[PDB]
Amino acid sequence: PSVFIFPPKIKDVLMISLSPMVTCVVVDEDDPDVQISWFVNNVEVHTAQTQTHREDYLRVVSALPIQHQDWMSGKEFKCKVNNPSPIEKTISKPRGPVRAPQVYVLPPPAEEMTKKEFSLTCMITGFLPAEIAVDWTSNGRTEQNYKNTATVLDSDGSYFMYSKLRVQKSTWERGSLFACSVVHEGLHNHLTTKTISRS
Amino acid sequence: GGPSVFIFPPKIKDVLMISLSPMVTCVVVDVSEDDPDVQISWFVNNVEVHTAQTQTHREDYNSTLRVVSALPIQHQDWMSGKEFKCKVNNRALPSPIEKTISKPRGPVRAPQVYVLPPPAEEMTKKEFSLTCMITGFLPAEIAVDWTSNGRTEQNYKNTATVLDSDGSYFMYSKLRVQKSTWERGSLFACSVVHEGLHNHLTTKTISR
Ligand SMILES: *[C@@H]1O[C@H](CO[C@H]2O[C@@H](C)[C@@H](O)[C@@H](O)[C@@H]2O)[C@@H](O[C@@H]2O[C@H](CO)[C@@H](O[C@@H]3O[C@H](CO[C@H]4O[C@H](CO)[C@@H](O)[C@H](O)[C@@H]4O[C@@H]4O[C@H](CO)[C@@H](O[C@@H]5O[C@H](CO)[C@H](O)[C@H](O)[C@H]5O)[C@H](O)[C@H]4NC(C)=O)[C@@H](O)[C@H](O[C@H]4O[C@H](CO)[C@@H](O)[C@H](O)[C@@H]4O)[C@@H]3O)[C@H](O)[C@H]2NC(C)=O)[C@H](O)[C@H]1NC(C)=O
Repeated sequence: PSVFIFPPKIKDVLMISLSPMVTCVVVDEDDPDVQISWFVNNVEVHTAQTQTHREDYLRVVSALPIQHQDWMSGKEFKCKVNNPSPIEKTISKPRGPVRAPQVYVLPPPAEEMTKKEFSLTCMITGFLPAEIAVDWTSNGRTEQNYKNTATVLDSDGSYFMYSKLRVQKSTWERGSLFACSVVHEGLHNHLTTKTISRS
Repeated sequence: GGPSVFIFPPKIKDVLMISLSPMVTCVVVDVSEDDPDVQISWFVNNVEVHTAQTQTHREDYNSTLRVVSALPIQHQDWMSGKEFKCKVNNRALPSPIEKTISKPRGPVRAPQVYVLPPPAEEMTKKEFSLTCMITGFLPAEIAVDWTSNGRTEQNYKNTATVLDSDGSYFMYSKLRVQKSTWERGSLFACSVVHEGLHNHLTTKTISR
């Protein structure tokens, strides 16, 4: 077989209310006896959840809940898998500079406020490292009809991205406050928002 | 461990703008110094064509040769879904390697394009960002660039395209503008080339 190790979501590690996880997905019915051991800076940990997946097209999935600060301070996380000789797989957050994002919600054209539904754009600029989470709300309630671009390497070595939220011309005209909510390690309490409305 | 072959499409800009020269390219990598003679043959809907420019390059990173064959093509032979095949011959190969490419069959839909002024809150800076917002297009291939007074600008960055919830694609391009340029009233244009657009082109301008 061959294994792939994935990082926690950056929003989960920066938000103490959330549950970050390191995930080990191992590729390759014959035998379903495969043990997955886990290590943080080479000390074995026994708290992972593993559930099995027989694929018809196997892959087993083991998720290690992690301490937020272990990821942030750069520890690695390793998964050793068993079922030849066993496969190792490591992962960590590398060290480097931090620059806070600048966040801007852009007013939409008028010709768009005409349509039954139109897009609000949030522009996020000047940040390092590139990992970032961007989502939206409406009157403080979680909103989901948005899409983010991938981050792009800008000329000064920082990153930028945009987020686009779809809105109902009816919800806008009733005075709903829309906000772009951005989570990044360079921000106060790891979060910042920008608001726009009809108003 | 012997030669391998990659085929590449024309730039979308070069097939959509009749004045430019699109090409289909076949690249052979890991050609040995001991067997440098590579014959590439080219077929358009399985009829052989003989006009490809084929040259060899020495690749110093790892002591290999690279053979690049660029077939110039008709803009409409790409747009109408003709198949372009390269066939590569070399004495290190048991039998020829063949690669085929074509413009895939699928939907067409023009992008909505808006250029947006800088954020109110960026106007305390030495430089500002203009945003070209490009929405609702199929297929995903697109070219986007900028100009100031017809000079091409180079200080812009495009995001990759993103699959939207309706199945179309969107993208943004951000241009950096010096405060003084913006203030003296220079005209900034976002130009977008897509097969959906009447005359394959739209250009949106902004200033003030
Ligand atoms: C010996 O060394 C060779 C040097 O390699 C470099 O590799 C790095 C690791 C560094 O060490 C660097 O210093 C080295 O110089 C090495 O050759 C490479 O080997 C690879 C094969 O193992 C091969 O990988 C494939 O690349 C495909 C993409 O290729 C393009 O993108 C790269 C940049 O990412 C670029 O470097 C290449 O030259 C290709 O660039 C494109 O070229 C086309 C054709 O010219 C351009 O299109 C034309 O453009 C003109 C004008 O310029 C007109 O527009 C015309 O009409 C067009 O036709 C195009 O613009 C250009 N793109 C870019 C971005 O520049 C991948 O597609 C491919 O992956 C596919 O397939 C694999 C497997 O089949 C799958 O795994 C993938 O999922 C995917 O489906 C794969 O990655 C490299 O391209 C090749 N590089 C070069 C320079 O030749 C060699 O292997 C080494 N050998 C040994 C034994 O070690």
